[PDB]
Amino acid sequence: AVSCGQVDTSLTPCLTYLTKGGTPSTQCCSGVRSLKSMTGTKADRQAACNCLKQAAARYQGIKDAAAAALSQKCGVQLSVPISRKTDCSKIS
Repeated sequence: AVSCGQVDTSLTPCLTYLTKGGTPSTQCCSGVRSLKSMTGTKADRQAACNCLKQAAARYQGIKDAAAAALSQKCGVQLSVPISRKTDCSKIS
C-alpha cells in the first residue's frame, strides 16, 4: 500500500527541479530513491503513477521534460512515469 501522501512527500524536494529544470538536489534524488524502494508491487507502481499524474495535473508549472528526466538525472531506475497524460493502467 502507498498513499499519495507518501508519494507526493517523497518528491516534495524535487519541485524546484520539476518547474525550473537543471540539476535535482541531493534530497530530491533521495526522494526518488524512496519512491523506487516503496513501489515493488504492480499495485504500488500503479498507485504511485496515479498520485504523480494527479500532482502533475494540479502543479501547472511542472515541465514535462524535467519530469521525464528526473529518474535518469538521479541515477534511479524508476519504473513509474510522471505526466498528467499517462495511462497508469498500462504500467507493468
